[PDB]
Amino acid sequence: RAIQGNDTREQANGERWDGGSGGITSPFKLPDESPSWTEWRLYNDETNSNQDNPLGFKESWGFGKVVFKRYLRYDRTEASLHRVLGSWTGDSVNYAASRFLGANQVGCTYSIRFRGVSVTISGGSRTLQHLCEMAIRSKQELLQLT
Amino acid sequence: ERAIQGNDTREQANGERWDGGSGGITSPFKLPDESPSWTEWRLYNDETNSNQDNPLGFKESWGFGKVVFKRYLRYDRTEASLHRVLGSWTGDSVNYAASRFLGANQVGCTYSIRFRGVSVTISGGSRTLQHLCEMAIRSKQELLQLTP
RNA sequence: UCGAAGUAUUCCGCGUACGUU
RNA sequence: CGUACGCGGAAUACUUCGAUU
Repeated sequence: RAIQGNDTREQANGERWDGGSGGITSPFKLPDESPSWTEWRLYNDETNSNQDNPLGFKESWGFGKVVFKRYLRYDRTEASLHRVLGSWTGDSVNYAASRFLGANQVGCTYSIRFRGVSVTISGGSRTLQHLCEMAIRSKQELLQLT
Repeated sequence: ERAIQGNDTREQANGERWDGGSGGITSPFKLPDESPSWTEWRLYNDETNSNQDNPLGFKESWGFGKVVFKRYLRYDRTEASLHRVLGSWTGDSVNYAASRFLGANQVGCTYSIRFRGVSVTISGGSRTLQHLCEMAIRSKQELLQLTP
């Protein structure tokens, strides 16, 4: 009850809005770099503002009703790819997940949105091992498709 | 419209899983449904008594707005059985079916597949369908090419 | 991009009931 | 596996509103 409580998802939602550390444990190893409204609006320079070359991608990790979110900037380059692929890993997710799972199994989700295409991997807490190994390949592909 | 009963076309698309069909409703899938019966499913869970290994098949769906199609195909993780299930739908079969329920105003399109208690879903506006396909067809490949 | 409200869907988890039409 | 609801979430599409003078 304490775990999975609304008192913890609120902190997981607010965890996004910190520099390199928020009061609780997070699955991500990189900071959120979400753009301000103005920096996004000014993202109507020479193109449409959402379809072809966006400023980044949005990814989410959920363990039950405990959801973490991140916006990372992806310059469509191999160097920037290697940078965003390390936003999370098997150990970071399980470590975080161990802090909100146990007892009765719940629903876990990883979601990623890029170029108007959303990809979501969903399964039970006991399949978290298989979700991660699939979330990494799905993510790697979504970011290398043209 | 859709028309004129907007929900009746959704009603036929769900029945397409069972009938031919039937009908005349164009489907995005090229393979018939292979859903096991209740008994056949009760007994398949008795050889290697378990809950997610081995599975008799997988479940996949295509949604164009509220017009949803669904298939359950048998899959034994052999190369011969992988090439077939990969033929469940091609890029043209989905675009062909998509052209039948999509207009000018963009709607929500989805592809889903559940295998070994793992569900993968590809969602986006109907204007990115061509992109959902390339991303969905191979996302279907990796899900069926893994091990416990 | 952030937040909130609504509408139409999709998906996962848990629980209940009914099943070779 | 199929069907119907219940609960808790996630994702997408569309609409509206708000966002350092």
